[PDB]
Amino acid sequence: HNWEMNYQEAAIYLQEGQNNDKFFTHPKDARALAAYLFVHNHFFYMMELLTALLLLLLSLCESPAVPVLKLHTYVHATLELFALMVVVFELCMKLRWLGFHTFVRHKRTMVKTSVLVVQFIEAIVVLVRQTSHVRVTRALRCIFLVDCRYCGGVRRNLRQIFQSLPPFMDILLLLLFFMIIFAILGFYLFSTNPSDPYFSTLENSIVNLFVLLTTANFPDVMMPSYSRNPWSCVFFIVYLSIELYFIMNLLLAVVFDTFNDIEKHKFKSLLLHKRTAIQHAYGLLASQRRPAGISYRQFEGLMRFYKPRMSARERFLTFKALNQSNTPLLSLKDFYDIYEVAALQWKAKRNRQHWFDELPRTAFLIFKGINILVNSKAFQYFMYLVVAVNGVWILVETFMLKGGNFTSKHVPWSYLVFLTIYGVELFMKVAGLGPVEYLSSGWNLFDFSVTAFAFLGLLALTLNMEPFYFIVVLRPLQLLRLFKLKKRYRNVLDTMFELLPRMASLGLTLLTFYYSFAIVGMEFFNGRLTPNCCNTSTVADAYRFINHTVGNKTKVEEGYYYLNNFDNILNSFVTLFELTVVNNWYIIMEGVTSQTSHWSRLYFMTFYIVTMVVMTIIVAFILEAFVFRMNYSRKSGIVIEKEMSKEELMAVLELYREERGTSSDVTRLLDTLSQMEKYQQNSMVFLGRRSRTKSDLSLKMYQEEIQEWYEEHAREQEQQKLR
Amino acid sequence: HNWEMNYQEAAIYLQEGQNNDKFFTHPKDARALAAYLFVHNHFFYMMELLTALLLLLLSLCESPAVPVLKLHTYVHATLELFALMVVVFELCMKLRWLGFHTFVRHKRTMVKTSVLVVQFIEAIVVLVRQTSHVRVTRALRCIFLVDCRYCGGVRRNLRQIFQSLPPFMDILLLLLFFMIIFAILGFYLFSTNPSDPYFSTLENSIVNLFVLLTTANFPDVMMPSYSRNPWSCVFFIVYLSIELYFIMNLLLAVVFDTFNDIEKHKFKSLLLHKRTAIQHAYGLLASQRRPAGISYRQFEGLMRFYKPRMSARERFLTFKALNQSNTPLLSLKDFYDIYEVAALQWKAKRNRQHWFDELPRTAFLIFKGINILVNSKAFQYFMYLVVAVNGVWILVETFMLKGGNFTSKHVPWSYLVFLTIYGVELFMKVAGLGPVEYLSSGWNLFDFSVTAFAFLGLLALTLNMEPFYFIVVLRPLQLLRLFKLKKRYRNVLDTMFELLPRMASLGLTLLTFYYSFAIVGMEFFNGRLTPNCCNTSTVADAYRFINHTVGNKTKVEEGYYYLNNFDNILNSFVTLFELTVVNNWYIIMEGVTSQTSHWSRLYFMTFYIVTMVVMTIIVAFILEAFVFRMNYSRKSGIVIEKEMSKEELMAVLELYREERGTSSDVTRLLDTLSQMEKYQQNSMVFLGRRSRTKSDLSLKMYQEEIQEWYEEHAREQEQQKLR
Ligand SMILES: CCCCCCCC(=O)OC[C@H](COP(=O)(O)O[C@@H]1[C@H](O)[C@H](OP(=O)(O)O)[C@@H](O)[C@H](OP(=O)(O)O)[C@H]1O)OC(=O)CCCCCCC
Ligand SMILES: CCCCCCCC(=O)OC[C@H](COP(=O)(O)O[C@@H]1[C@H](O)[C@H](OP(=O)(O)O)[C@@H](O)[C@H](OP(=O)(O)O)[C@H]1O)OC(=O)CCCCCCC
Ligand SMILES: *[C@@H]1O[C@H](CO)[C@@H](O[C@@H]2O[C@H](CO)[C@@H](O)[C@H](O)[C@H]2NC(C)=O)[C@H](O)[C@H]1NC(C)=O
Ligand SMILES: *[C@@H]1O[C@H](CO)[C@@H](O[C@@H]2O[C@H](CO)[C@@H](O)[C@H](O)[C@H]2NC(C)=O)[C@H](O)[C@H]1NC(C)=O
Ligand SMILES: *[C@@H]1O[C@H](CO)[C@@H](O)[C@H](O)[C@H]1NC(C)=O
Ligand SMILES: *[C@@H]1O[C@H](CO)[C@@H](O)[C@H](O)[C@H]1NC(C)=O
Repeated sequence: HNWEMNYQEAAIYLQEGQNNDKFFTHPKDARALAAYLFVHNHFFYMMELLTALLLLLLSLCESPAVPVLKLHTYVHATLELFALMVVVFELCMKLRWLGFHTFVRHKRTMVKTSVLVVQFIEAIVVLVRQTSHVRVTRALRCIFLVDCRYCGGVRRNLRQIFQSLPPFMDILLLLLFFMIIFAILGFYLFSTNPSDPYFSTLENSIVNLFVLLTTANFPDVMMPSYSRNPWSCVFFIVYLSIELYFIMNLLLAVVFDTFNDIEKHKFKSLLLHKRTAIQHAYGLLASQRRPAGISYRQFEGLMRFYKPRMSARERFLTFKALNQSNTPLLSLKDFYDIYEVAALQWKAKRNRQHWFDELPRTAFLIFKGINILVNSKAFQYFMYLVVAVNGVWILVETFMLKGGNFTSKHVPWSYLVFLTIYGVELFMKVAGLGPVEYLSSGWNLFDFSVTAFAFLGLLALTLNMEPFYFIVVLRPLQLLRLFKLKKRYRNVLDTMFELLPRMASLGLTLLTFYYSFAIVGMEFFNGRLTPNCCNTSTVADAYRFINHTVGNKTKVEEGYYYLNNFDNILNSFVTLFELTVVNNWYIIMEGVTSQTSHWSRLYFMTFYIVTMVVMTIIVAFILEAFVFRMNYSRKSGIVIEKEMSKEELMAVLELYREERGTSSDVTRLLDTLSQMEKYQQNSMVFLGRRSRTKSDLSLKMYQEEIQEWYEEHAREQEQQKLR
Repeated sequence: HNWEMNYQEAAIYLQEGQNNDKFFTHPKDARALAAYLFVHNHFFYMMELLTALLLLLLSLCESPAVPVLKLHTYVHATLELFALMVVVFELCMKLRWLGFHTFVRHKRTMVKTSVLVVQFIEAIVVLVRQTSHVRVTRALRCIFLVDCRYCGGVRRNLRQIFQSLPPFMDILLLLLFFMIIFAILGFYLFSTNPSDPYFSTLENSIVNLFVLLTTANFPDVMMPSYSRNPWSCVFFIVYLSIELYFIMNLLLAVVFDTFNDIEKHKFKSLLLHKRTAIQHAYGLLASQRRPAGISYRQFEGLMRFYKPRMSARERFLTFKALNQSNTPLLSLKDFYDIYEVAALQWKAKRNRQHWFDELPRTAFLIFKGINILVNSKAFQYFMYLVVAVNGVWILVETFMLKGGNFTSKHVPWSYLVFLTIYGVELFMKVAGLGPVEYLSSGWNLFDFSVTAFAFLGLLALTLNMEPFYFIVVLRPLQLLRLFKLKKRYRNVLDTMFELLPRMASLGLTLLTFYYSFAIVGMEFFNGRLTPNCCNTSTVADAYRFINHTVGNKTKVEEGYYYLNNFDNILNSFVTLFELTVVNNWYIIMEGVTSQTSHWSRLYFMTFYIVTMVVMTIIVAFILEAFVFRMNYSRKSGIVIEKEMSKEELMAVLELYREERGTSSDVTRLLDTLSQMEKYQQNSMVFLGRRSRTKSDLSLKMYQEEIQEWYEEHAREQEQQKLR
């Protein structure tokens, strides 16, 4: 009962190194062991995520409501109380695992408890008083989704944005200084003209030069001055040159470069925190004998507690992939690579087909015939020729019918001809190659998806479900097969499906900024923007709704900007998307400040600066990884190839018979005894594979400075171990 | 007469290495020597620049004319003929220096000759027919300003933009594909509504989605669809996410990264071309004796032909700065650094003041008193306190008079008080420190400039020149002294005045693109945009001019976009500046295509793509140098310090007395004999200094990969010298 506890403890060191969890709270007794095992399941993590996500989606039914998803007050009050009681349960369990003095000194959980208390109080107050009072405190509910376990990549990306901020504030102050001094000069220089609303007072000049900084009103702010004297253009050319190009691009460059340094040091601390965890494990399950290493028995002991649900054959394969020195041990120089070998799935190599050992003759020659045709290199060039003729046919047919062919109910017979060609090619390729060897490649999956989508649209249209005619409209997506002919598109699309979870983990951070601004925007600008209001401002042309009664036609004209409300969480989300895309944001701004005070100008200006810093950091960081991996693809997942013999299995099998483990492991090794006998051979070659994570790109980016990190790390450990 | 020709030839090798000129055309005979000396003066270079710049400014008087600078047809025809005859003179002289077979095989001069012939022909045709016909061929006159000698940094920056182009065209084709396929889907999906002009035909959908790619009409193109069904926002969110953010930022990232690689290889070829020039010079004027090096006599021979107008004292100082091994020779390892030592100016070190050896007592104690006060560290903190009180006074005074104080004729007496403080501080600092030691620093130059500017505005206002009141309006530029208190602003402003010629050399390339587009735009869209036209389009609201006659006021309302003409070269320059700043470009586009055909849509789309690639490359390249030199300034011109003794001057003086050179050199060395005797010392310490060029930043950027370049270069030379 000793070595199994060493195995459990060493697997805890590896999980605790993976999840970036501090080594002071490593469990020693059985009480802290059971608490650690109670918290770190996948049930508890999914309970955190479902509770937090239900709370954010509970904001969809509260007091500014989508009118069909509206509940009464006591219903969503008690749902809010129930979800907060689940959060109390989770903080009690983490308080059970960690100590009290470790719990209090961790700042994120303490802020989470204070937000928990305030949300609990106003939930009870809304439950008693029967009416929702203000509810601005909802905007702090992003901390329940950030502080979970699956959203670590969101939490770190927010923290590094707020840590990139002190170089931003300095040059921002340099920006606002020149903006004010050109507002003073502009007020003196252009206010005597009675024919402009722009430079009339001081706040009109300061607001209009802040909007001109975003270039949202550039010709319109210059024209009443440019009509009087044509030398008034010098003011705006000098202003845009100094302020926009030089200073604002200097601002974004400085913020992004401190963001890269902060990420580089965060990745450094993550590698070094993994490395000490491996060193504690090797300290725990070494031999302490005349050889210094790890035997196969202890490595079996790691893999039966770290990464369970794993075959004994796969376990032996990972051991031989870690050996690398051909002695029956593991040194630290070869045990420093657990995380990148224990994460790969092992497959055998079989050269037979999946339709030949089952059927007899005279269809055996058929499936041989289809395999020869589908792997002939003339069938491929023929199919590219079919795609090219299809595209030229579509283009000439749009020049014939003047683009009017995309409105009729009548399916062209040419569409039926090409759909039969891609269909027959789909059956011949999926049968002559095998459906396992068909869904392997991504392009075959794309062609199957598009062609089966077009059969669905064709069948639904002959079923007279006319809203499914847009599938018939999307014909030229079949021309997207033609892009694998060029090399650079293969690089772009492979990198696009490699960097996809990282892009989702950054879009979620941008959605957190939208969520807090949308809740403040709902509770203060709820019922202001109506049709045909704001007629005392300069934006009366845009909030208008005029009927006419010529004939019996009741033709209406309207300016449509009364639809950018803050009535719901959904109308406010599409409004904040219209403010991220920078154009015409001053119209929504000055409509709201026509109805409310001027401090709502302060709202929209703050949202502009926040969304611009966040958007440049997200786009630049993703595209730096994107360009690096394309150029690396022109410098040259990963595939390892190892093998075993039957002589290397005689040592393995009697150990499982002697130690008396489970039964499925033993019978698995009996099955590979049979598979060695059927082919009449001893040495059998296996094949390992795993998909690229973001840490592999981060190792290839910073490759020239990693050994320096490990040397400085070992020196720091010698400072602690000499003391 | 032998060694002087070796000196002349070696100085030609160093000039030919500096100017990036090929070594096949090195002159051998006296004929090619006199031709090389006739071409490479500073008179010939300034003749090239003045001819080309007069030709581009001759386009200001031609047939679309600024109406006050308008000439007749024969006057500017003969000016065009005279300037082209000067260009014929220059090509005849370069044909005199280079061979014929070298002249023909150089592509830039051959294109320059063909443009010379065509411009010569249509100049004669305009001179005969008395009316200007079309004159689109003017747009190729940028090649006369690019192909000169002072505009090498413009020529290289244009060439690398056109060499960055094949990765651009590929992803641009990927952009236009998804734009068309969403135009087909959008035409099907939103055309049945009678209340929108956007998706009505096919060309309206393709044009409006190309404009939506620039985000110039984003809310307005969505709103008539978003009013019908609110789920129509999914189309535009998916379109902007895939097309704008991902693909367009991928486009700009790929173009900028190939631009950096092209610049890296161009800088590599420039260093290696300098290095072979130094190797030819060391081959030419070595000893060929028992020591292998360069004596002082031959190094005097270089400096009397390379870098003339140089003292013999400065010549000896550069030799001792090149020695670095304390033997009377120069090896190649210390002669590889000519260009960075021969470019620095040498000064002595003197600790006396400039107002003490002239005046007697009782004012000697006065100027001592002002020096002690101006260097006291309490006078400085006092002056910062004066600036801070001045700024708080300005802010509170704008809150008092509601910003209305910037309109009155009355000068505030507070302005007179602070102006007397800065004036007295200016005289006390410029007298207590010395005007040579006052104009050294940049901030003192700034404070002198601002304060003397304010005396000029005050004196002109008491002279009742009321248009000089804007100097009184620009009070808060005196608050810009307060920014040297923080470290990061000192870094930003020092880097801004270091990277300034490079920024001018990139703005000139952007002006060449404006020039060619402005000439095509003048000759095809001359008299189209009038007041109150284009009333059949959707932009009738913007080209309008309506009078009213209420009372006797004749108040007018107008839409002002008829002022963005193409009538002149100046109206077209401010119009193209309004198209670089992206906002509201489709209004100018659809006004022009209301008057002309649809191929002018093809004009404005091409100009958008060109100006976007050029603007991102310019901004990103400058800001990469900017951030690198700020972070390098937190890692740690250049200053060298060498000395000589009188014993080291006894060797120098008798060589100039024996060889019998000039007289001013000998008398200069007699003057430093006197300056050594007056202080009663032998060793005297001198001080060298030069300002940072762009090649020093380029050496510090690529520092980790330069020795690899020199090794590969030496291997290439051994491949040629073994054969
Ligand atoms: C406006 C907020 C600006 C925040 C900008 C400052 C952000 C900031 O530096 O974190 C410092 C701490 C939070 O820091 P905190 O997150 O509590 O603690 C860190 C995490 O534990 C991190 O784990 P993961 O990141 O999950 O992997 C760990 O690696 C770090 O250890 P290390 O140092 O050895 O690397 C810890 O220092 O304190 C707060 O920030 C409280 C936040 C309360 C929020 C209040 C308002 C909602
Ligand atoms: C639309 C034009 C696109 C141009 C994009 C291609 C530009 C391009 O690659 O240069 C190739 C040559 C010009 O090349 P060209 O300039 O004539 O010749 C180069 C220069 O002499 C350069 O000196 P500097 O640049 O002054 O320092 C030198 O270093 C290079 O030698 P190296 O290789 O050993 O380094 C030469 O190859 O040919 C043309 O380009 C003719 C241009 C006529 C313009 C016609 C229309 C106005
Ligand atoms: C601008 O809109 C306001 C609505 O807030 C208009 O005020 C109303 O005018 C009508 C008749 O003109 C009156 O019957 C209402 O009582 C007014 N409402 C209020 C709250 O006073 C105003 O007339 C409009 N101004 C225009 C069109 O110039
Ligand atoms: C649109 O503009 C055209 C100008 O091209 C106007 O046509 C002119 O109309 C006036 C009187 O309506 C006639 O005297 C002119 O002879 C017309 N010009 C031409 C060239 O025929 C037209 O009226 C305008 N339409 C509007 C304002 O609805
Ligand atoms: C316009 O007419 C509709 C009915 O056709 C009516 O409901 C609406 O209130 C009218 N809008 C006005 C008068 O502003
Ligand atoms: C408007 O009135 C001015 C005179 O004040 C006149 O010159 C101009 O032509 C008028 N514009 C019209 C009638 O469109």
